[PDB]
Amino acid sequence: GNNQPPWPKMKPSDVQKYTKVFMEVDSDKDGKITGEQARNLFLSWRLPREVLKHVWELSDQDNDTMLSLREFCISLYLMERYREGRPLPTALPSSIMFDETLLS
Ligand SMILES: [Ca+2]
Repeated sequence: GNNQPPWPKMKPSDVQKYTKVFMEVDSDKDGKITGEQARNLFLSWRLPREVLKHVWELSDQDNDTMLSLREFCISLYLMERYREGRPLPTALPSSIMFDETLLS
């Protein structure tokens, strides 16, 4: 059901490590990155198109074409976890998104 295996959530240190990268990917300096920006970033990690869309699905909550700062941190989190061998959720855990690190 809504119970899913929990994850060690993003730390301020994780969010910060992602945020620096965000500045590098956000070429429009809008506070969001574009689909192209995001894909190219993830493609540099040699991620599959399947993972690419899946990470997007988990990250882009507000269903907009762009990955926002929070979402981006989520994306990279999922991506790092993916490379660690941990499978990508069918639904991004609420404890990850509603975590204080993404709130602050
Ligand atoms: Ca978004």
